[PDB]
Amino acid sequence: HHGMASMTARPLSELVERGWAAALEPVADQVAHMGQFLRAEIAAGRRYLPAGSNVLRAFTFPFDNVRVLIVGQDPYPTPGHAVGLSFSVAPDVRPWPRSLANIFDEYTADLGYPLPSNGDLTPWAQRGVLLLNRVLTVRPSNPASHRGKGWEAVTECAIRALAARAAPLVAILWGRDASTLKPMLAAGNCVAIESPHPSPLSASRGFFGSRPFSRANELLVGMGAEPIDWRLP
Repeated sequence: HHGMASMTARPLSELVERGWAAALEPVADQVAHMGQFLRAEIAAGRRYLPAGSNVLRAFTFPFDNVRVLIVGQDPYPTPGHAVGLSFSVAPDVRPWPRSLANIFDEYTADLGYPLPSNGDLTPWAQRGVLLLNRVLTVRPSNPASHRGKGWEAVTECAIRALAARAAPLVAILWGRDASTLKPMLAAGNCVAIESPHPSPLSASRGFFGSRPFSRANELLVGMGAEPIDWRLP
């Protein structure tokens, strides 16, 4: 079994991939502290999402290959939806969360691809996209309930570590909150794509028509980097 126990007891090198373990070394104490927090939650008769083994999932793909950042706020509050990658759901989830449906609509309009068969964004993560939530856990059906609990330092470290590399980075920033992250990225070889959030509350205010995927690839090519294969089955 993998989860909060490993977060408290095991070194980062045993939790995340090698590049990420080095990049996140400054928040090694904080990850341990978050394990403690989750241990305290369970003791008090509360649950958290996603599964323990998925909390740090975004950092289980090669740090050296990350070329695009997509930031979310916190995990889906619907139990079974959050899988440790921002916006992603398990391949069996139907229908997908409305935010993801909106992302996929723009995906089809921008790229001309057919609608994906399922809501699993793992291929993006396997191809160099960091699907990072700012807060990595949440109490079921209680959005933002773990905000300010200590995850912010960890995910800030991830962002700043990425920016610290010489390599080009495209940051796709959806919503007002994600926009306030620009200062974290300013020291790097980075370009931001900014739009309203794909949430139904704000998607039709400018997310649709924003074409973030083709734009990200254009910017990467311009910066001399490999584009992302955005194609989903």
